[PDB]
Amino acid sequence: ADAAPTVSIFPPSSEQLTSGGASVVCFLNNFYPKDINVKWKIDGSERQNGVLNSWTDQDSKDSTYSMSSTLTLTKDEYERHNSYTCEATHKTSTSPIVKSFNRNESENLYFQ
Repeated sequence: ADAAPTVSIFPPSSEQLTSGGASVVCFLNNFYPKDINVKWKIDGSERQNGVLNSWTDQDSKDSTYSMSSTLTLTKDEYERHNSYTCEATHKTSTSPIVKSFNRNESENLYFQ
């Protein structure tokens, strides 16, 4: 059934940094089927083509789809970007839903 996802943004935390990795993950609600495109932007600048994506795990019991989009980025590369953006475009909504936020201020994950 025609349904639009939600606007969520979750940048890479220090948890994954421990391994040396850092990728932003987006959140999508019960929306149309696999039919949908997703993109990432840094401070309003689209990153180099090559973002990590999940597989079509869509099912019939849910009659919907929603996977987490991981942005291919290194740990030390997390210091070059502070504002993440998750753009999504489906059939239910032609307009690309882009959600941006400042983690440098919001996200803490810092201690003494």
